[PDB]
Amino acid sequence: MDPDAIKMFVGQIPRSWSEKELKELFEPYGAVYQINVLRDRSQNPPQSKGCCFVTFYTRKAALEAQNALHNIKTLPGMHHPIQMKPADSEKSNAVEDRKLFIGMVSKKCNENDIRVMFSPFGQIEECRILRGPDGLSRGCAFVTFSTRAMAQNAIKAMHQSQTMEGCSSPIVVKFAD
DNA sequence: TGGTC
Ligand SMILES: [Mg+2]
Repeated sequence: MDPDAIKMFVGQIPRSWSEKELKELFEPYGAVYQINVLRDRSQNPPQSKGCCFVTFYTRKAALEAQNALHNIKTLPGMHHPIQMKPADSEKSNAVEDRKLFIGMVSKKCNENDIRVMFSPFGQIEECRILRGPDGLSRGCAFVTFSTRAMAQNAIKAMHQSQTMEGCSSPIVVKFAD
């Protein structure tokens, strides 16, 4: 398979189908490397959970199949069309693993001051000062970078690097809970 | 109030 191939998750497959029927469904869109039905072994006999993974050899074939099938094609006996999307095992750079909690921020700071402070470390895609139900700043912020490496460099360079106005302790910079 | 969506 190509180094950029995508394993795809496919839902709304008839439980009666196996890899044999799925091979006939998918191969017209491109060469298929692997098909695996997700199975339930909780009792005897085991059964299909009604979904599968398909890995095309090429990324282009995976994307064309997804474009052609997802919410388009209804398989026999089904009441809803195929759902098709990249498999969760393909996720690599999750937002939660590149989001920082910034603590001990001056209650005066706004999202723009934080961006100015953390911009040197990479592309910021989200920045929020945290506010309670009264609307008052809670003295902390969330900063999401585009990659985890950016977030880690910000931690090493900024954690306890200074104490802001009105704060009892130096700024805290850590991966968010 | 050292406060994590
Ligand atoms: Mg408090």
